[PDB]
Amino acid sequence: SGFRKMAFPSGKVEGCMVQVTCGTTTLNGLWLDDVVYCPRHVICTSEDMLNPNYEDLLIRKSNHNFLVQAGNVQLRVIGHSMQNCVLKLKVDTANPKTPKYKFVRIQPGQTFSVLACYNGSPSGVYQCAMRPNFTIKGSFLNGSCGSVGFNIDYDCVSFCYMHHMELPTGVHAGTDLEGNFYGPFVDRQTAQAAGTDTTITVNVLAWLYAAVINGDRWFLNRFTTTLNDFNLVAMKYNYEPLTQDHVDILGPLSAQTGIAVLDMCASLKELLQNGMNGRTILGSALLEDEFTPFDVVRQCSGVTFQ
Repeated sequence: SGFRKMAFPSGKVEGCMVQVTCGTTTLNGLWLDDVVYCPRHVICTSEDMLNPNYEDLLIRKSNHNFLVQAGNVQLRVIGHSMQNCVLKLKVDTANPKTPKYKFVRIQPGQTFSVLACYNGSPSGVYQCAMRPNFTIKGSFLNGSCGSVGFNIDYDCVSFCYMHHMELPTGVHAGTDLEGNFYGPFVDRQTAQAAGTDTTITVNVLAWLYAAVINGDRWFLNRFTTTLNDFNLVAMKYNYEPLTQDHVDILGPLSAQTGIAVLDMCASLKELLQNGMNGRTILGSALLEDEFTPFDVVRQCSGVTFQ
């Protein structure tokens, strides 16, 4: 028993991280088959970032202007193209450590593992949610761009995120592996607004279910409620509206605990209107929304990968 914020094992993605240098700009790339993927602002000087014309900046760059390094070994670049905000560098050598992989664009409120990397080398792994406002709350120092987000299913790595930037508020923005930003963000050094950071209601309920499973059920009250009455309270607390799709998704957690989804909603409502009175839930003093129902299930059934 016990319940923890848990990353996927990182081995399969470790084997894919390289360093990419163009001029005197360095960041991380992802090497899959005979293609290296990296943030296109590898071609920018600090001065360029204020108002870049990526198409014009790219014209001045040839294959040999891109230095891709995998350990002590230099990869030969035989082709380059921009796809949205990512650069694709074709190399003469397929990555021999290429795992089975997919590129997936995730939904607001889904979770993924980040392998934070510096100079093509892994520093650490942590679990993030794509926030409703399409930011993530990561740990990213200078050089961390091109670090990727992923999920694993048995032997298949689903890549969903590449890190491109920090907003003046110190949350994080980036792209899928087709180079499309999550949210309205652009790869330019101008002032950008995230929008209201709403809570992932379905994830909070999943996490309450996790607690009950782990004997932490002090917050269970005597009441029930209705979807519309719950949501009226949700909106007031910047909680995402709960829908029947979300109720459906919590079904297995409902089934296991014998606690109906709407009874848990009434517990949640009471927690919002009364706070925690200095108590904790799974060792937290606030409501956690970075666990999905799938996450909770996966943990409590001990799903494995290889």
